[PDB]
Amino acid sequence: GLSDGEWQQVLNVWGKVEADIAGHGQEVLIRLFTGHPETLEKFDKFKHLKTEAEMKASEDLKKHGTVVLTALGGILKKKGHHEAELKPLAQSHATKHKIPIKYLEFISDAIIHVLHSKHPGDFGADAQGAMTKALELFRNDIAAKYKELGFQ
Ligand code: HEM
Repeated sequence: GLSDGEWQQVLNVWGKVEADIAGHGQEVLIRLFTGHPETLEKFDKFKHLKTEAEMKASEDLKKHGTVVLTALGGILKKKGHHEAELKPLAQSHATKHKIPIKYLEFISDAIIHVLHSKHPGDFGADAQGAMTKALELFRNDIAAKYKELGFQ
């Protein structure tokens, strides 16, 4: 549960991502795959990537980065009212992709890392707080649907 002030910060920060959604999306996925290599194994179409240079050179990875952040952005712009948007993602990730909630924690922190990396000194304490809460909300609502499905 975020305040309107906090949602304001979230969407303000998001304007940064929207100026270059492919570049952010790319770096988030790279941060995830290199921080936590077991995550790479869940992608049959990226599992071939061995090196970060290959990751950096992958237009399909950038493409998927765009799909992911486009989805996340759509969800964030709902300011918490994202049941319709979130339900199919929870379902596909639990039932088809089999993504444990731990990996959603991983990519949450990765987003935080990328924002600091791409905008050093421009991602303030208040901004980090709001973004972090927003990603926790996202994660928590997915976790509820995972529990429903009995998915571990
Ligand atoms: C902010 C978090 C995330 C968002 C918004 C997101 C969104 C999406 C979307 C929109 C798709 C394509 C449609 C679909 O299959 O539902 C997708 C596919 C997929 N996602 Fe996620 N995702 C997130 C996190 C993750 C994480 C953390 C993992 C694994 C570590 C993951 C693994 C996958 C895989 C394996 C696919 C299918 C890829 C393919 O074969 O095309 N996702 N995701």
